[PDB]
Amino acid sequence: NAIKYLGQDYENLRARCLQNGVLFQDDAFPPVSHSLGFKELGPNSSKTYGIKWKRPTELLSNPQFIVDGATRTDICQGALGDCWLLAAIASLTLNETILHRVVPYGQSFQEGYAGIFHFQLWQFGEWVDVVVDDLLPTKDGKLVFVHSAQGNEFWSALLEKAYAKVNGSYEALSGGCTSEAFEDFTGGVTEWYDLQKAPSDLYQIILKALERGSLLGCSINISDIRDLEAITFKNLVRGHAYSVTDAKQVTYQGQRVNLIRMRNPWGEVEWKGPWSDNSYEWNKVDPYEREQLRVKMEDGEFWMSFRDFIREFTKLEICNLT
Ligand SMILES: *[C@H](C(=O)OCC)[C@@H](O)C(=O)N[C@@H](CC=C)C(=O)N[C@@H](CCCNC(=N)N)C(=O)N[C@@H](Cc1c[nH]c2ccccc12)C(N)=O
Ligand SMILES: [Ca+2]
Ligand SMILES: [Ca+2]
Repeated sequence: NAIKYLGQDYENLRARCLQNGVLFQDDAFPPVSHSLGFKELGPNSSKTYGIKWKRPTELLSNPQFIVDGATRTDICQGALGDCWLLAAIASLTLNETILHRVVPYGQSFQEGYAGIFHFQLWQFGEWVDVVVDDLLPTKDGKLVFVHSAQGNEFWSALLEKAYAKVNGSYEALSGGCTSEAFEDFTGGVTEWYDLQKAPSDLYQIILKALERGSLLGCSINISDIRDLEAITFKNLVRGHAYSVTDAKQVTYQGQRVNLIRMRNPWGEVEWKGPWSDNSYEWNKVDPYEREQLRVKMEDGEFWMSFRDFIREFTKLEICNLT
């Protein structure tokens, strides 16, 4: 059994709120500016000024904790520099077992609802249960930070809030290391690869990692400072964490081509080179591979050849589960 962060007891708090006819408000991470941040999201900042804390049950008639699965499309970054955390959550969803350790089953906005949710994280050398109230930062009725493509879905928003909580505030999340998020979801072992020095068996390493349900993400280090833009010529975002979500081989004009699939945690802004959703390359693979693999959609997720991936990106991080 997970130990209670700060002694806060999810089921006890929930049953007591329901008995008392109230919705939970979290003393440990209250719905006030200090839970947003301290500087950029401080009490005297532009960003903070627009923000009102509202429950999904105040936003919508039918809020849902999970809709059509807890899946990577549910992870669409908002106005916070927490790409590294969101990339890890999207990777997490590909491993159903570790997903539902972090995201306990049986949580909802209907029967037993008392405005409190909980998540489990690997923190302080312990698996910890973390509670949150479901007050969320909103502006003009819309979530400011993470949201799902499914606008009535709230699990990822609540998980991001619980992760903010353990780190002190949402602002505390602005900038970080994907592998740090991977570890907090697994207690696993992280390693990283310098892609300009990729071992010759790197594609097999990625294949095996994905098969065992390890978490993988990737990034392009901005080397000069940002002095060729943040967005590259072929629509990649530098210094930005992407989730690695698949690796598959296609037969391209009778020749095997190793592909890798990645996802921008923005849920949009995709690679425009070979194997991108609209690329010609797909005209030349057999129709069955093309239909299994290519999804023509602005969803943040796209394919690159492994060759192009290693030239464009600089760093792969892999968290292996023990
Ligand atoms: C995530 C993102 O939201 O993209 C925007 C939509 C992205 O900003 C991000 O966090 N990227 C990180 C890795 C993902 C690929 C990344 O490249 N760097 C952060 C981790 C480095 C941690 N610091 C360290 N090891 N010393 C990062 O940028 N961290 C901070 C940078 C920083 C450090 N000191 C600073 C002083 C002044 C200004 C910035 C400073 C940060 N807070 O951004
Ligand atoms: Ca979903
Ligand atoms: Ca796409």
